[PDB]
Amino acid sequence: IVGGYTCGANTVPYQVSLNSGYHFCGGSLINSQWVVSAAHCYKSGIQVRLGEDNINVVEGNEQFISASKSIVHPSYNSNTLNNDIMLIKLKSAASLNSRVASISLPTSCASAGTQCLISGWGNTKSSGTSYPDVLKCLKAPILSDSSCKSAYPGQITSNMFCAGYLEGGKDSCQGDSGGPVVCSGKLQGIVSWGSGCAQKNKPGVYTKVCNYVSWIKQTIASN
Ligand SMILES: N=C(N)Nc1ccc(O)c(/C=N/CC/N=C/c2cc(NC(=N)N)ccc2O)c1
Ligand SMILES: [Ca+2]
Ligand SMILES: [Cu+2]
Repeated sequence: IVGGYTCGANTVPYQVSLNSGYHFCGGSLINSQWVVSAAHCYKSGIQVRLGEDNINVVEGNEQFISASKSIVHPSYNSNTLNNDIMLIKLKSAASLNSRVASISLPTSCASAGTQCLISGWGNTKSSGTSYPDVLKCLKAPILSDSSCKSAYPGQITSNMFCAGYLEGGKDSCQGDSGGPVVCSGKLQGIVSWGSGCAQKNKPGVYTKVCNYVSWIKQTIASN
């Protein structure tokens, strides 16, 4: 997260860190046994880490649970990143409490202008590199589809939306990948892609979660 702020320990209870010996992606807990992330975050041997703030220090509220199965969206295209969403099932159900909680799925899509909360342990520099140990937060508005498409001609599909600032300076970045974009207590987006970080006229692009609720629910009900 570039140009954001320190969230505060466990203030984003649904935020998870996907670990394969090191943090490599964010994720969102949607129930005691499932996590939603980006398909481009796929890899084997994933351990889901819940209740995390400083990912390099055991602070007392963590729950480390290995993933038993990963399900990449049936239509995920790694070249265009269309349908950049993946479900991860935990080998054991997480113990839900005030610091480890699930985030609700949307009942309807959000609109341009809606203020949302984006979070993650990704790079904090627009130029250069610096990874934080504690969770970072950024409040940002969803941008109109027209402005998004104008920012990225020929690349924005109906399963994507832009959020952030066209002026730059505040955006998601490498490491935040797969993380949440929550608006009014609902998971509306997943950190998917962009061009560089916090660059002018290059806002972050996110997977439009509302288009996948049917698939998520049906998949969870049978796995
Ligand atoms: N675990 C692997 N080895 N795979 C892996 C997993 C996740 C990964 O992301 C990558 C690799 N990522 C390359 C860089 N992605 C930047 C990026 C930018 C933004 N936003 C922006 N405002 N530009 C959002 C998301 C992003 O990923 C490789
Ligand atoms: Ca920790
Ligand atoms: Cu990436």
